[PDB]
Amino acid sequence: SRRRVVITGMGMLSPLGLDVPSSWEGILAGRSGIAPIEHMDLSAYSTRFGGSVKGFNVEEYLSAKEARKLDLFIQYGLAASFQAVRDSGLEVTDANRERIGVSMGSGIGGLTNIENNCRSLFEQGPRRISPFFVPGSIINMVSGFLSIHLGLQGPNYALTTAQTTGTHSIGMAARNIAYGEADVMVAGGSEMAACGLGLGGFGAARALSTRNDEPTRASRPWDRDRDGFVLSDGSGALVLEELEHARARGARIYAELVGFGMSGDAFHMTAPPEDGAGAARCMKNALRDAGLDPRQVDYINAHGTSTPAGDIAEIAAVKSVFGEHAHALSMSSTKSMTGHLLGAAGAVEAIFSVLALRDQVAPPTINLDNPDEGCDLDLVAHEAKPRKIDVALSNSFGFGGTNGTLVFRRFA
Amino acid sequence: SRRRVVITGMGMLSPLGLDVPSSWEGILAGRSGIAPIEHMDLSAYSTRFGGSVKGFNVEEYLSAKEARKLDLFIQYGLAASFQAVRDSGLEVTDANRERIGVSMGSGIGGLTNIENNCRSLFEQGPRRISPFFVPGSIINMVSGFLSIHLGLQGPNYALTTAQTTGTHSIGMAARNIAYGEADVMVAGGSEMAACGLGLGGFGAARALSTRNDEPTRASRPWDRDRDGFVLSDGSGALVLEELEHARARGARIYAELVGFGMSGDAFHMTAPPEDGAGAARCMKNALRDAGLDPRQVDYINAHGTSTPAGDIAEIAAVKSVFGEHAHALSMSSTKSMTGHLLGAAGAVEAIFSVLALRDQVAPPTINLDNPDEGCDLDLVAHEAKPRKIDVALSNSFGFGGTNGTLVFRRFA
Ligand SMILES: CCOC(=O)[C@@H](F)[C@H](O)c1cc(Cl)ccn1
Repeated sequence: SRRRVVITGMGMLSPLGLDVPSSWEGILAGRSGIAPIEHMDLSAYSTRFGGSVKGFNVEEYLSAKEARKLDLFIQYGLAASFQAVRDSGLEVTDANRERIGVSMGSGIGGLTNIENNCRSLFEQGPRRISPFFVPGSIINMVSGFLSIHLGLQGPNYALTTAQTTGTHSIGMAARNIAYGEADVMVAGGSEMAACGLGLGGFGAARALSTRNDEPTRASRPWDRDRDGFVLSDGSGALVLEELEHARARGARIYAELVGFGMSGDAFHMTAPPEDGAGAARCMKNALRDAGLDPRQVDYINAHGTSTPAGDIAEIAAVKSVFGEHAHALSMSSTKSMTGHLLGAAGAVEAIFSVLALRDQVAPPTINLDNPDEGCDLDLVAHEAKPRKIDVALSNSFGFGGTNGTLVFRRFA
Repeated sequence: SRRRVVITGMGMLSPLGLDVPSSWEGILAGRSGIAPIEHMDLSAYSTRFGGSVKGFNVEEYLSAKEARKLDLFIQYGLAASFQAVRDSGLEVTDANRERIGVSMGSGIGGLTNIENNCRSLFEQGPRRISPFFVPGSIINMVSGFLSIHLGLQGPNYALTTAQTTGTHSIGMAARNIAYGEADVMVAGGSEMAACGLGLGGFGAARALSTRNDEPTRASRPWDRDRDGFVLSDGSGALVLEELEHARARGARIYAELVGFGMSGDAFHMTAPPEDGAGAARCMKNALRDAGLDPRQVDYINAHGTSTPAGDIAEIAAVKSVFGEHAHALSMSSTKSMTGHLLGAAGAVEAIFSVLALRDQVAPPTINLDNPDEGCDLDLVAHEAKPRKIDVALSNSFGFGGTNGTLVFRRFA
């Protein structure tokens, strides 16, 4: 058998806001967080915009001195993590600290830091490399610094599965609790890849929208005029908790995590298969894991990256899995508003899926002006749609054909 | 209910060999793989040596067309994975491909590629970044590329837990099989951090041995004259398989994986606690997980990094866990010979722990001329010790206070 897992705390930095309720308000109003990137000469780049975190004050979380040691992606992950633990109301003690762990991941980790230290290395040689270069850049330092700050002695690890990271981190944290390896996990992801290397890296693959004239219209999942994804920064963290542990201390429960699916496409390094066979296996695995029939799904937070092939693959996957129910569920891409937070995408979209269940509302797919061939599902074009949502799915598909699906359900 | 997990295939690149048997011959003969680094000018660096993989031929594994797109750490990870899968005798079919996954991790990933593309970006501009830069550098692409080439559609992920990566990767892959998420997993890790950024970054922390005039004597775990770790490159991969699945196909079984422990120190970003409290908590979790009396432990493959604090913490941890039995078991650091393969350390060391069981021999800790204050266990100084080994333990500790222990035993 298996223990039940609920969500008792959430935290976020996104292009829409410095916390969950501000981000969520932007989502339900169809606001874009996409803008030209500031304090950075992107003249020579084919993309000059994305989703930046605006007005982040790390000194709400850390001393100036401790913040200087950490890449922005670690600062963001720590901010989301501290918020989520505060939101949960959990009291860490000598009696429970071995039962509380962390799995905060990243797709691309410390690019800003790598970039600044390459400058020093090429210009001045190795003796100007910061002593904190390695520990201040490694992807497991959100889990590390969080565990040290809060005295957490449970399972301590970090996933890196590109654009699937946040979904896998949360799913595998849920397994830790379900199988009795922990009672509480802080799980999610963080990303800050708006450096030359991030915009340049994805730019060289021609994976990014180049709609520089209209940044807010660039992210247009399933729209016939989409031209690639929008690079965004931020973090999501959830407090996952064994149900009886949550009930005993009187925790506020947002929702239950009932299902986790993984699959590999085994198809291509960066492109999904046209028929989304991989995404379909992963969703079927997630529903089987939850003991749910495809008919019980009401809302899907799609990967919905605004790439030609990715968006169409997800429509095919959903038609395949859900058959005669495919039109009855609502599916939206909040990436239409947030852009693509890469490893943090699954973390902020799990929170948006939980909030869809709390507020009984499907967030919009903004910019869906002209649905493409075969994109005839309920994609919640333009505006939020209040509706019955008992069961919400959150999908992530990433480089290497790696797939993740989370299944959340209303808790009462 | 929880299924049993066995090792049916192993694969390796190390500073001692281009496969498992050649590496193991070097381990048993007390041979060093540490030498001045040839692939770059290190005259400006405080450390100019490490454990290089010598004479690696990627055209034994991949087309030159594919190899050119991939960081060395991915090439090393794929080579070890291919060796492991072939060694297993396993045939991938439509009947089993959904039940075979991969978890190959790395501490740092494609640093050589990142540095090279950083050079291009700063000297020439963004239009000179490779289109293959992101898919060819990011840590999950060993798992990705392996799944694409072999058609593995099971769980596809990657851990990044610094120097604990290989141990965590193997442990969590065993849990996937134990809990029924997969029947087969390819798991381990790969590292190639020997570039200016890597040697410079660890050098800036003063974490590396600076014994440039005698590199083979540099890695001297528990020796009074140790001055930090030796940086090394390579890969370890194991095929983990559910017991009845292995039995049904007539697989050769090297050993059974009976125990896995994780724990966080919650102490310091980089330093282990002097008393080894987190490592003690981790080993006790692993021994309880294996249903063992601690007196059953015959051999420990220590982390044994050759740092002042790390080495003494491990003695303290082992004395605390094993009490008087601490004096009866054998513990050695194969890092004395291989140096520190970082995220690949736990993977190659898990293989050495399994071969210690097959061959009934404790590998030596070379260079242990003058054991330090309190390092008075059987540390297998200088020469391999033939001995009874029913149960072998492999430890890893990392940045972020992240701990892993694997427990292996003979299968009859
Ligand atoms: C010192 C920590 O090193 C890392 O983890 C880097 F590889 C980093 O995360 C990264 C950056 C890029 Cl540009 C592509 C893929 N990964």
